Amino acid sequence: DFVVIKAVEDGVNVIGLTRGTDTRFHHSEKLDKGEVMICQFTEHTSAIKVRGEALIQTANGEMKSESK
Amino acid sequence: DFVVIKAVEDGVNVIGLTRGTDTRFHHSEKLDKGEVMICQFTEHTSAIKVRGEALIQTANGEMKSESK
Amino acid sequence: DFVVIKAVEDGVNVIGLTRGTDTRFHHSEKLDKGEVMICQFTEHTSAIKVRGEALIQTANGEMKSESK
Amino acid sequence: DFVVIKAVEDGVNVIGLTRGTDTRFHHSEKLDKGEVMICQFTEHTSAIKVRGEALIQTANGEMKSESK
Amino acid sequence: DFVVIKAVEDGVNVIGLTRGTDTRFHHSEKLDKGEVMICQFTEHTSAIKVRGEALIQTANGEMKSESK
Amino acid sequence: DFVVIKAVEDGVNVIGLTRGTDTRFHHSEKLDKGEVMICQFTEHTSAIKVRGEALIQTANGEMKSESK
Amino acid sequence: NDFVVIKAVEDGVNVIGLTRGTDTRFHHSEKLDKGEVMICQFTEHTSAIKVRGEALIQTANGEMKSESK
Amino acid sequence: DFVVIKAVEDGVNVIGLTRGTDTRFHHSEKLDKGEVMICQFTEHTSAIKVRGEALIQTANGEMKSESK
Amino acid sequence: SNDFVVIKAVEDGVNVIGLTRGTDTRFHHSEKLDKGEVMICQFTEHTSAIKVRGEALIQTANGEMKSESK
Amino acid sequence: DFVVIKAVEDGVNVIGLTRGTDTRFHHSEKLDKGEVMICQFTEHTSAIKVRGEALIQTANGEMKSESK
Amino acid sequence: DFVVIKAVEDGVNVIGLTRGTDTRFHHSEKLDKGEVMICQFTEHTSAIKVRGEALIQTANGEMKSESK
Ligand SMILES: N[C@@H](Cc1c[nH]c2ccccc12)C(=O)O
Ligand SMILES: N[C@@H](Cc1c[nH]c2ccccc12)C(=O)O
Ligand SMILES: N[C@@H](Cc1c[nH]c2ccccc12)C(=O)O
Ligand SMILES: N[C@@H](Cc1c[nH]c2ccccc12)C(=O)O
Ligand SMILES: N[C@@H](Cc1c[nH]c2ccccc12)C(=O)O
Ligand SMILES: N[C@@H](Cc1c[nH]c2ccccc12)C(=O)O
Ligand SMILES: N[C@@H](Cc1c[nH]c2ccccc12)C(=O)O
Ligand SMILES: N[C@@H](Cc1c[nH]c2ccccc12)C(=O)O
Ligand SMILES: N[C@@H](Cc1c[nH]c2ccccc12)C(=O)O
Ligand SMILES: N[C@@H](Cc1c[nH]c2ccccc12)C(=O)O
Ligand SMILES: N[C@@H](Cc1c[nH]c2ccccc12)C(=O)O
Repeated sequence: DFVVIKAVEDGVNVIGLTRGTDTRFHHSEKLDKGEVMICQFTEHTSAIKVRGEALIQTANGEMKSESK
Repeated sequence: DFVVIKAVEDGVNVIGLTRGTDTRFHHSEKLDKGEVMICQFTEHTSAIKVRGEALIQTANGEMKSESK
Repeated sequence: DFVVIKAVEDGVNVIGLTRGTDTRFHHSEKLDKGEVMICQFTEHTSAIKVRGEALIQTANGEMKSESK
Repeated sequence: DFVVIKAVEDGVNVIGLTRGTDTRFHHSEKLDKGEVMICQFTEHTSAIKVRGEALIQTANGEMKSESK
Repeated sequence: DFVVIKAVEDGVNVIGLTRGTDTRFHHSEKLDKGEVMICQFTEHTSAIKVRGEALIQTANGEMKSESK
Repeated sequence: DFVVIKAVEDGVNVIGLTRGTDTRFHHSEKLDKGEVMICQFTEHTSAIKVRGEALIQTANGEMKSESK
Repeated sequence: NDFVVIKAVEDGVNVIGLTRGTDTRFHHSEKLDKGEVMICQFTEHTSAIKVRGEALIQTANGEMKSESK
Repeated sequence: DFVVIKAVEDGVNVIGLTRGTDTRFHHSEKLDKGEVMICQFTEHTSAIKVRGEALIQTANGEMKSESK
Repeated sequence: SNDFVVIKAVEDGVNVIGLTRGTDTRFHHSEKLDKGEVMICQFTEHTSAIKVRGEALIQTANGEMKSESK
Repeated sequence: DFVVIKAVEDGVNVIGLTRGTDTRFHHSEKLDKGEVMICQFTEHTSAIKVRGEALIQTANGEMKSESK
Repeated sequence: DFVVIKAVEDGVNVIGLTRGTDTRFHHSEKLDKGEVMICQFTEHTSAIKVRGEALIQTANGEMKSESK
């Protein structure tokens, strides 16, 4: 399973959270206005956090996030 | 199987429950207004609880969380 | 294979019965009004009982549970 | 797979029958009005029986069991 | 795969036939009016026979067994 | 995969043919009017023949046979 | 392993099975009389099926008919 | 996967092609008007060719072949 | 579930070419199809790419396609 | 999965990129007006580049490339 | 799983982020206007980033990227 993320505005952050007993930030990808990121769930990433104004697509539909 | 969760307002709390014989929360991710989280059921998480005002998506359809 | 449970009122319990020759209650997750709980069937949970008023989602459609 | 059972009246019984060369009632889960039970077919259970007024959801469709 | 059976009238027989070289009924399960039986194909049951007035659901459609 | 067979009148025979090098009948299941049979293909049965007036359902739809 | 449904609309329908392997040849012909229905699988021994006679045929790939001769 | 081939006329040829480094026909099944042939791809058959006026069916839909 | 291709030759002179799987890529066989003949073939341990020349009707799980000659 | 590429003009090139740590072209297949190439992702090809004017069909829909 | 990317502007940038504990780009493939790149997630690429104006296709539908 993967998630699609389009940055509608500057400052969007695609954060990865560690898989396992411990849960913490292990990476944050900065997406500029109009950039798109397609990312999977991996051995290392069992959860993903999105901040900023962005369009999101998953196998389970579409979603929106806003800044501030 | 993954769950998508949108924080409609501040105070949304995404909680993970341990897999196996015992059942406790091992993690709580708090989302601010607009932040989106996408998490899987995993080796360590077999049940998930959503607290606060949130939009929720699973393979089984959409659902809304209510705070208080 | 998961079940989604939104509690329509306070005092809602999501009970888990054990897998194996024996069938007994091993845990009860209390849900306050508006709280949503997504949970799986597991090596330890092979059946689930929902007591109280709530909205239920499975791959096999939707169901509602009434309080006493 | 799994079967969803919603007791529409008090005294709805959900019996588990043993898998294997022997066929026996190995457990009886009593359901009262409103309560909902989602249960699987397992190593130990290959056939399920339902007595009482209840709503039933499987993959093959919906079904109803009468009381008396 | 599983078969959903609901007895329309009393004394319905759900007959399991043996998997393997030979073919005899290893079991007969009586369902009373309004009761519902859900049973799988198993290591021991490769054929099932319904005798009496009952409603039948499988993945391949719906069918009715008749009294006399 | 399995076959569903309803006897439209007395004298319906569900015949199983041996899987493997040989091809002979190893069992005939006599179905009376109104009865329903649900059989799989198996390590012992790789071909099934129906004789008499019956309604049949498979994952490929429905089909009827006529007697005499 | 997909199967084939066959109903004989008339008398003298043959359901032939051809051997699986490097050699291809008939190993069995099942006679179906009018109205009879046969449902057969593809097996270790049978990789090809031949239908002779007027019959109705059902596979995962749709419906088909056959005529005598 | 399997092919379904119906001869619309006499002179229909169902040709089997060899799996492996080499590619040549190892069998030619001759079909007369009205006859139907269903055949799989196999350890020995990784391609099939149809000659003659025939009606063909595959998972990718239908197709007619013309003789000459 | 090992995918396959369906190819019907609209006119004569149709070639169904098979390219090799592995480090290298070359034609290891060309099947000539003539007007009206149909060919269904799989990708395999030896065939991972297929090139079609001439005028034909093509069918795959991803839809339909036509090819022209010249 | 696999890709269908239909050359709409002369000078169509279908390029395969290497799978593994290193990413580089390992082949380029020319296509002339009218020709159709059908190709798989493989052990050696994990990325595919299409240059020129062509029609493209994937499991994720159609797409048209242009030349110049 | 694979991603389809058509460039609507010269110098489009398709970036592959490394699979594993560390997340950095191991490759940047350029696409000029009209060119199409079809690529997979691999043992080495667990996340993809698109920079520049382009059409993007995935199993989860369509998405556009904008440059600047
Ligand atoms: N190196 C990361 C790449 C990754 C995938 N999904 C992500 C989500 C957020 C941040 C990084 C990622 C991994 O393989 O796990
Ligand atoms: N470390 C947790 C991360 C996690 C995934 N899904 C979750 C849901 C809620 C809380 C934490 C999580 C895990 O891999 O299991
Ligand atoms: N620790 C429990 C968590 C659980 C999953 N599903 C449930 C249903 C009810 C109660 C608890 C649960 C388990 O892994 O099985
Ligand atoms: N311990 C039983 C619980 C069970 C599952 N499904 C059931 C249906 C009816 C009664 C009991 C059950 C089991 O794992 O098999
Ligand atoms: N012990 C039997 C119980 C059973 C399952 N499905 C059935 C259908 C009919 C009769 C009995 C059964 C079995 O596991 O096979
Ligand atoms: N003993 C038989 C039972 C059976 C299954 N399907 C059938 C069809 C016809 C006759 C018998 C059967 C078997 O396991 O193979
Ligand atoms: N003994 C045969 C039964 C069979 C299956 N499919 C058939 C088609 C035609 C004739 C016989 C059959 C076999 O296993 O192969
Ligand atoms: N022995 C051949 C029979 C066969 C199957 N499919 C075919 C298609 C064409 C010709 C022959 C065949 C094989 O298994 O491969
Ligand atoms: N012997 C070839 C047969 C083949 C299958 N598909 C093809 C496409 C083109 C040419 C030959 C073929 C192979 O197994 O690979
Ligand atoms: N030898 C190459 C053939 C190939 C398959 N798909 C392709 C796409 C483009 C170029 C070449 C190819 C391979 O096995 O991988
Ligand atoms: N060698 C790379 C090729 C690749 C696949 N998908 C990509 C996406 C972007 C950049 C490169 C790639 C790999 O297999 O992973």
